Amino acid sequence: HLPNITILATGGTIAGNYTVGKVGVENLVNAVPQLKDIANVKGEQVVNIGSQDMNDNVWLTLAKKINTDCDKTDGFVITHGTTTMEETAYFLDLTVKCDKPVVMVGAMRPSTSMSADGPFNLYNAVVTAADKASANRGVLVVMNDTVLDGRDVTTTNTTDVATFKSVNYGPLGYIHNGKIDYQRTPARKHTSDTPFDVSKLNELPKVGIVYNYANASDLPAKALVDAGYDGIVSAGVGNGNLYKSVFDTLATAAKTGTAVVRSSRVPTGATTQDAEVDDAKYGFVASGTLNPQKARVLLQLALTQTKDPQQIQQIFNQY
Amino acid sequence: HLPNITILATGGTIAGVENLVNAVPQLKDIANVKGEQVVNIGSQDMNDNVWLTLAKKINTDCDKTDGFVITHGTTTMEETAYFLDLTVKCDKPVVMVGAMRPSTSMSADGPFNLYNAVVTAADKASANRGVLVVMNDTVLDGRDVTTTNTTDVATFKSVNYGPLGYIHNGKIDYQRTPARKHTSDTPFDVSKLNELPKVGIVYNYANASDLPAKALVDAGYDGIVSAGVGNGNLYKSVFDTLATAAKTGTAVVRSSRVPTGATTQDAEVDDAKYGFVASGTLNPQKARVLLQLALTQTKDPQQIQQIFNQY
Amino acid sequence: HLPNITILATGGTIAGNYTVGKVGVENLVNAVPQLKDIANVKGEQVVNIGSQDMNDNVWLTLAKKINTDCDKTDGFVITHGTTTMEETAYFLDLTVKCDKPVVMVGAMRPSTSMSADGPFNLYNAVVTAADKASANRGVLVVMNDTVLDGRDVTTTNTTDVATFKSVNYGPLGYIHNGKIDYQRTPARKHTSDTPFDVSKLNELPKVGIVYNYANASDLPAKALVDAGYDGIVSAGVGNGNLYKSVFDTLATAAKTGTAVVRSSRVPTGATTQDAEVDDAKYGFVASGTLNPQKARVLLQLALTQTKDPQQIQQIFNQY
Amino acid sequence: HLPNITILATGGTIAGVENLVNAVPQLKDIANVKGEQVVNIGSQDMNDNVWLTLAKKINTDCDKTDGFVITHGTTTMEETAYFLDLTVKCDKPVVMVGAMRPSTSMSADGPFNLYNAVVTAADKASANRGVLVVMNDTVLDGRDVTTTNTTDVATFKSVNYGPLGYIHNGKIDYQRTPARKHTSDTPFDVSKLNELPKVGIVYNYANASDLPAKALVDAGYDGIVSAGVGNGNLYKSVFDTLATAAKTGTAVVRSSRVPTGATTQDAEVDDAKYGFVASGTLNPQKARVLLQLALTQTKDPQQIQQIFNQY
Repeated sequence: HLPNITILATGGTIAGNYTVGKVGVENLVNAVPQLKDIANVKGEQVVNIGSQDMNDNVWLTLAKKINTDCDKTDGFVITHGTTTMEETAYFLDLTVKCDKPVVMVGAMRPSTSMSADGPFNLYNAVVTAADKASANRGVLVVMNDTVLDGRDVTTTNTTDVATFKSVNYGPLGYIHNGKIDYQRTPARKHTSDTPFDVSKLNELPKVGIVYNYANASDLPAKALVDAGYDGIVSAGVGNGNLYKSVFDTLATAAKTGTAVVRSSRVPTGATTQDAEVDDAKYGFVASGTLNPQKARVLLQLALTQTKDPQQIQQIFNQY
Repeated sequence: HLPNITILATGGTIAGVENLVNAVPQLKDIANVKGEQVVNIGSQDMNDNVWLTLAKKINTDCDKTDGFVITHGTTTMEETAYFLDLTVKCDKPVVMVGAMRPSTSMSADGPFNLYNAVVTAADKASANRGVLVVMNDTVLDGRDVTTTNTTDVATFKSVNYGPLGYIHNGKIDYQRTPARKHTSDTPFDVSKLNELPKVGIVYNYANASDLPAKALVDAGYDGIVSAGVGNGNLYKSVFDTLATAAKTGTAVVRSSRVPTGATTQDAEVDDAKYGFVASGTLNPQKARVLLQLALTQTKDPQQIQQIFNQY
Repeated sequence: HLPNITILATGGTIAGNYTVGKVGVENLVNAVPQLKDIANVKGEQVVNIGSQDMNDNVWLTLAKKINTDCDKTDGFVITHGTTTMEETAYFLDLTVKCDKPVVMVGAMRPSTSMSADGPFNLYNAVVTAADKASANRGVLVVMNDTVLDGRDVTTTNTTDVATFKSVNYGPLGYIHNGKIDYQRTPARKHTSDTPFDVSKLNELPKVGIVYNYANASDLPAKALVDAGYDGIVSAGVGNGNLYKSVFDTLATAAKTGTAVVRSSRVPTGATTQDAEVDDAKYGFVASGTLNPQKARVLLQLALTQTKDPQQIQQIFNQY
Repeated sequence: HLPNITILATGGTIAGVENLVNAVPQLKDIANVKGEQVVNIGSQDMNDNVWLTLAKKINTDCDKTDGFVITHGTTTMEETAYFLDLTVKCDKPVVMVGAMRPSTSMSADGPFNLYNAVVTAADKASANRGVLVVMNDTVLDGRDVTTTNTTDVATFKSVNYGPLGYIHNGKIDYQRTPARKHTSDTPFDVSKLNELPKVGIVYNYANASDLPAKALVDAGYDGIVSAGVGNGNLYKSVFDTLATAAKTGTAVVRSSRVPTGATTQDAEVDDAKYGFVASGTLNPQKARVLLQLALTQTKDPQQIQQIFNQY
């Protein structure tokens, strides 16, 4: 008996003698007949968008579908574009309550290009979803023969088939000849150990990201404050620092109850609480190792529970 | 005889500026150091005014010294290094240096960094390489150098093309030099400018608001740099507002939030259809430097894209 | 009350108004008076050698001393040269039975040089040895503000103060302002979960390393076989491959009961069992992620339990 | 008209050699490919005889083609690339390529690697850079290129000085070129040699046996490369036996088992007192290439160390 694995597709096909149908995920399965060696695969095309256009409603749709269909399968593989996979994967790492593996996969080369990375990445996502040892590690990304945790994983290069890395705390396991040697699991709470429950949510709190650089304008921060955003994530310089005019808009905003999270445009290392910035004085939250797009994911979900900066900081210390 | 080395400080000391030879006595063995305090700001508050001051200062003082060492906070040091890399016309060593640890803290990195930066500014071999950043025993070009970690002393890396040379026992083995045109091979001349074109940066992510991009278009900004997803792609509502900016007087440069790799021309977005420029390896803060200086010379996106291809 | 931390020194001082004494470790403590903020520190100079001359008898001395003095302290810091720290740290990761933290520290710059990395590295090793959360993670290396596991940790650069990295599975935690956020623990068995017991050993089985390259001579492998070595670790090309003449000497040797372990001169990734080499046919063992110097450490200890290639392979899969 | 490109295979096919244009039809759009099978060996069995054959072949055939692509197994590709980098005197592109995945395996990397290698061999811009290795969309110099992972398609990296250019949509943006002397700027001429000096490699570690080093001294080897601990240091009993070799007719090069960084002269070991040469950034297998070729010209350790300083 092989395990039953569902593939939920969000866009185009990452692999491509069969008749091509109307349905992307049906073509993908025919493209990779070796999947029959390892799994009973059923595909469902949940949505069809470019990853660059990923959004809150696809996240709510995905988490509810995994949580509803948990008992009907032994594991899930999600096909997803590479551009925002690290954001979906963390959203699902916080909101999926299903105890069986959830594995995200993508591809850096077109399925029709020479040396397409899609086929074998899918094969490896299936292996990983089928492995009993994959369970209870949170939501995973499988890319380039490597199992990565949904919180740490990020894209490091604009084109490399090896771009996906857990830049801070390393990967969970490597995949050789259909076998995984797992040597790590994320300590941070995930999945059924988080308080986040998206089951009845129709929308997510509005959270925007502003960038910090030399001579930064305050107009982007001002624009999000004027629209009454619930929160704002600062892509800070070095250890979460802010240009003067940006600092002063987000300081005012935190005083009117905007949640403000200091992250960093620097690609590795933590933005650490009251180091460079008196977070205590301003009502701000330090993101830790979460990059700006990841700190947005957690801040949205934090604002479903609480508006309190001190409560939001303890969430940023435990998830 | 030892080289004459001018230390320009931009903020706090990294070991004030007239005391650095006492603070690092070993400087006395490799150069005649003079110190000037050009400005005093935290690097997180770095601005066009400081850049304009630093370039005019070096360009004017080229004849008075054999080499410059600029002390600078780490947060925006990669921005200032590229601005000077394009605007400096002195072909003596200009070496930027800072410290990841406070001067008064245990195992402070500033003293040896300063020492190594003076070594680099005193080396003949350093001439004609462009503006350099010396951190953690390494010589890096101003175009490719960026900080990779929020706290690590080893943060500064040329993440796409690698370093120019490693420094060992006060000696540099240089094995590389930037091909991109720099200093006196660029047409950017800032001698008479008192302001720089307005260029802002917007972030791409899931469900990104168009409100930042729009805020910059309503302000009449001269340029907008997109920190795109993957290879310079744009969230739908962000793309819509930048497609309108680029037809309306706003040069639009696609860069990436991805910390390594080029945003390539016509690959992910039809740049020709939209009037957009691809940044290549320039991350967004670096793309902002080159876009400001391009817009002192041209608002034509075909000519801005030629500049993005040569510097 | 501050914790009681013992520093065991093996060589010179990594930090240096006090009178300098005869005893290296007494000078080190006076060099770093801030240690009094975090610990009651007692130093013992166990041996005084250069790390390049590290050897089996210092390993047996260190493991027995930690195991004997476990109840007398709350944690151990070992000062050690950088050149072979990654070998000592794994030997001690397999043989220490003490349940309190054991932390190795070193320095890439002379204590007398500008910007000496020693002082603050020692401070951080002490922090890490004093942290209750450090317990049950195996033997650790603390370098450049980073807690690394004794199995994965290796030196990556001949001079960089940041050289120490867990190249395959990432670090265990980062150290900011005297506080560690631990996000990983090694899955591989260590310390009190290994069967290795050095308590009554006077010596270790003889295990040598040979290098593989183009046109490699067999004379180094032959030389270890003639001296009757218990085992030989191959520093293989790519995935553990061997030059012809080296292959043929180690094949013969495994047939006369030499244990042969295929590692790789490649600095990251596993040498994987029957991939490139028919380990089954030759009686050879694949090292996994263990580099040649680390595979030597485990192979020595494997040969205290067993000479059987299949038993040695299961040890290489679990430690 | 398209460039004439000669593919020299050294073993199995990476997509036989006359069929590669059918196996990767898209080659037809960028070059006129001819294929020759020079040798057939696994790269783990690479030897001096193969090296001598490859150098003589390229040097002789320089006038018959516009560019060479050498297909080679990954295990020792960094050794062959540096040997040719020092011995080739053709100043047309010589590009080495291989594959981390079998030709018949899923998502095989060989076809695109081959395609990219031909792009690199066809590019004018590639000339005068030395012998190159193209893997995973990247152009790397033969001196610094090494494999960093036992299985990763992205394994090949210039780990000290970085790549020369990235390949995008069949186009190379070159931003770097090796300063170390290569090809027709080296004095190494292998046209008349039928063997190479005997150089062996020994490993340093805790409690290292002197028996390997001694085995090579008793065989009368011309050279021994130490893979040292840290910055080229030697285990006591290894040091003793190499101190005796260097006074007895055995050139001794200190390198490191550490996968990045230079072994620096006179830093950790008194090289002058002992007759030793420091390898710099050359890892031990690379140091072995340069030591063999140094010993075709000189057994003087002061002159061998000058060679280790220029190539």
